[PDB]
Amino acid sequence: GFETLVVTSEDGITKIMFNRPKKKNAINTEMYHEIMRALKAASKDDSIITVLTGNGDYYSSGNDLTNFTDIPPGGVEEKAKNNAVLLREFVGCFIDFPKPLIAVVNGPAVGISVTLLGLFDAVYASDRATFHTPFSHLGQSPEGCSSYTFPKIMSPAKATEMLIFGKKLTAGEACAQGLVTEVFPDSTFQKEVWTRLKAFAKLPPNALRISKEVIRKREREKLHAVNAEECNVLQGRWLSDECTNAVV
Amino acid sequence: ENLYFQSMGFETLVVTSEDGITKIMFNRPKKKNAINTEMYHEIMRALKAASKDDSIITVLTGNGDYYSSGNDLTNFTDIPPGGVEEKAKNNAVLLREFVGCFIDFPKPLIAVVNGPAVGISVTLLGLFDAVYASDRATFHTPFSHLGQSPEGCSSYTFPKIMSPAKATEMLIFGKKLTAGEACAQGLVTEVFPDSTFQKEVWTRLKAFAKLPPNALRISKEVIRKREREKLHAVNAEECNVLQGRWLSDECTNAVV
Amino acid sequence: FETLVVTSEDGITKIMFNRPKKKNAINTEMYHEIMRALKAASKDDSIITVLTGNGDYYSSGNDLTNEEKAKNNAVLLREFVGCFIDFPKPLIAVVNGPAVGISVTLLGLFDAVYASDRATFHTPFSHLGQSPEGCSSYTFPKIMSPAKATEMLIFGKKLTAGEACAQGLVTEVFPDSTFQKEVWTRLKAFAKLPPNALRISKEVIRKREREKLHAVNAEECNVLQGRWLSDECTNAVV
Ligand SMILES: [Cl-]
Ligand SMILES: [Cl-]
Ligand SMILES: [Cl-]
Repeated sequence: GFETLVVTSEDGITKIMFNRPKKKNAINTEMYHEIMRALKAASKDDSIITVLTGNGDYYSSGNDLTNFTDIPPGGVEEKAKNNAVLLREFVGCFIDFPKPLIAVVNGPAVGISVTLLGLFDAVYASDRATFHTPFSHLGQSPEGCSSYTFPKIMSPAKATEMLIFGKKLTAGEACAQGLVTEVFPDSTFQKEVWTRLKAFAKLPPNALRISKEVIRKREREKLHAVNAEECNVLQGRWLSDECTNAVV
Repeated sequence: ENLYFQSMGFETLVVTSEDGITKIMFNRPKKKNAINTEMYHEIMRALKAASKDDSIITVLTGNGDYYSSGNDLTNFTDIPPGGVEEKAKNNAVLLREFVGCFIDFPKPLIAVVNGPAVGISVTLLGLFDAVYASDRATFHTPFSHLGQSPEGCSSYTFPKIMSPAKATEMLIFGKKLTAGEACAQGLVTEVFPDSTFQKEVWTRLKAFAKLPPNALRISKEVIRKREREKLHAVNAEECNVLQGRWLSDECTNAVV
Repeated sequence: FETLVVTSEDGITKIMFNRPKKKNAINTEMYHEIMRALKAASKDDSIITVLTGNGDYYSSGNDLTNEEKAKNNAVLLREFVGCFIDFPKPLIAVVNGPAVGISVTLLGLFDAVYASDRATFHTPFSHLGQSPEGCSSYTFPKIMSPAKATEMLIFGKKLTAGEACAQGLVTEVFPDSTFQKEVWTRLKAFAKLPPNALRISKEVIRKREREKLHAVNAEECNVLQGRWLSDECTNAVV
């Protein structure tokens, strides 16, 4: 039983739903932990496929900034390391996920919830979805392996505008630039998507798991290495002059 | 060894060389150019020949309405005295050797896709230098439907070429693409209307052949050399995995 | 600067090719001046750095008014390219018009690239009996896809800005009349962003790739030095 997610599994599909609609599905410390437990569970269950999606109008507003409790006794420094270790571990869960992993993007997405899409196997989006990684505005560096994946996926010219200059994309833009697999009209979104997924689940289980493994195994060591770099850099930025300023 | 004069004769292929262009055509139109065991061998000999001849450029293309229906499933003779196990190793070794011929081909290599393409015939496009398609061409790699894993180096090339989000739908979930879709996703260089296809393409290729031969060969060599070791590794991994799949519960089932 | 105009304003260093009479062709001096200009912009107080051409042209590429000669040019080219590999701040191309040769290939190392609709991109190395450079042998296949990079690098096709944008070289295209306006507005905004964040973001993206790119550059230059001494290259130059 989870406090920030709703996890179901049926028809060979495990469905992980973000469930803090009141906060636009902001990811707080607890949800970081719960999403890992959930993914650990889905990796071992009898699902063919695993899906992430958001409850309500938002996919996710990304990392919850109420995580500025700042209360740890060891002040910013302890907090920054702890967050960095947590972030590393969290991203690693996506790098290692052995079964097909699919994002059903119901609405706007932000931050870590967008950068992790670079590690998904497919990504289906409503037309009222948008994609935004404004790390620079907050005096921060990129994460979720996006420093590596996004230039390869989008081309460097297009990735820059999004990661460095913090541009916001529409779903059509994100689909054209290779983040998003396909876009559907919002009124028919859920229907068209789940139909498609129900079909995919009827395909030969081990062929799907093994196909992905052949695609992903050789790249995981690189991605882990990117993740580690990204998180050390970020731990610095969190201690920074500019980051502190920028958050306001 | 394998020098030939104007044209080399084969049972499943037509191989000509003219205007500094060697042209390898699949010739089992009756079977939608399905690639049987013999054609695997013949395509290798043909490539070995084109690598050594005086062509500037090399082309693959199909005879008739199809580019290729991919691997011929009449290759379910199953007759080898050693059963499925011997058959599965033998096919793995062959596939490895075959794919490697594409990895190592030293001159510009171009696919002229006259019509539908399937399976190994599509995955190898990730190793071509250019790929020109008729609008009635389609591209399909349904390995999962057959309980199989990816090959042709597509496990590595297709995510880099198409982006993971787009490669997945084609390799894992077996979607079929139109030539417009394949062009947009980077597999295909360009699409032409079917009625003017042959004309526009061969004009373009006759021009390219007039370019400085060694510049072309060396340009490609600079682009390709550093990546061959990796591709050969991918190919080996893919074929070991596939050998397992061919022995599988699911694959056997899925084929029927 | 004899061949360039270098200004720095609003946290933006702007390096303009200035040989409009020669379609901004890049001669032996400009190679050196561009290096000094970058070394400067890397150290100054600009947030961003921009290249652009004066007049109608971005650059006609290496000025053909240019054994000892072939090694010297190889060493220079290697050193020049490296300056683009190593540039630590955001680096942006404002392509006012036609671009050619080295001036295009380097775009693979830029962070963003904005183009007027009367810009075109052309790398006809094969026509001149030459091999690729600017790290394009590595970057262009990855950016465009092998099937699209080949037609441009090996077969020397010329692209429109729309085509280049679709294939990933170019960030965006603007109508020529509004080009300068729209771009500089956009750049002025970017400059207002947190300076260190921007620098460090790029550093995280680029650092791990630099060693590779430098190796590519070296390999490209040794090959090219051979081509410069070639049967075919001499001929082709006519
Ligand atoms: Cl965190
Ligand atoms: Cl086979
Ligand atoms: Cl030079």
